[PDB]
Amino acid sequence: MVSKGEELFTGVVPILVELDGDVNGHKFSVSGEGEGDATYGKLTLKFICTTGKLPVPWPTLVTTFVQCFARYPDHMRQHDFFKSAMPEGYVQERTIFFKDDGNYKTRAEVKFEGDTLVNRIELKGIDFKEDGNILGHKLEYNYNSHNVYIMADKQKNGIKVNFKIRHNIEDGSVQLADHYAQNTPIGDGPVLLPDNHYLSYQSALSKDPNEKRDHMVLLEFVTAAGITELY
Repeated sequence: MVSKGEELFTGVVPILVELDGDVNGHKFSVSGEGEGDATYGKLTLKFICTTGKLPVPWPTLVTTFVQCFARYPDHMRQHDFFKSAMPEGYVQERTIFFKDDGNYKTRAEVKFEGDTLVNRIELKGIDFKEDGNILGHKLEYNYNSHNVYIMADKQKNGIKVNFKIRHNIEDGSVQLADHYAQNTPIGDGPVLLPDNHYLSYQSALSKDPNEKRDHMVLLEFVTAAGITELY
């Protein structure tokens, strides 16, 4: 049988992203729009800094900017926490530790508002070096592919996730961003608590040649795997 949560994602869904941020007192806001196609695990989003120049590098916000759009193949349909929490939604909390620099703490509420899937985020960053790789804008505008490891936290009626991003610094080096996350349902209804598995990510960053505001165009694909004889 197809669950309610699953059914909400059977076609293309419009997405709205909202972020209010404050990094070392540098305040900024971002809005994003686009759409998600969970059948293909496909996100197409464009973000605008509505407060002027973004005070951190766009790539450092990629992971923050809707895991309900991951492609869960049929055989893994019992392990899709994210869709099972819909439409009421879930809250994602992360801490992102930038090695030898500051940290971001984020809280994102992911829920439907009518037909639109909303990702509403508050981001707080502290302890950054004002001339470091983040506040000094020394990161390249590119992105690596990654696997992301998901485990149940049954005790907390949710999931925990940990992974590493390795941002490319303009000198050929690496700025590690260690991610730790918890996702919890907003509502009181049952959710699917998964066996251990992972999500496989690829991300491409680009620019709109007709856009004069500070912005990022993101194309991202996300597929679940790690659970698998018929052959």
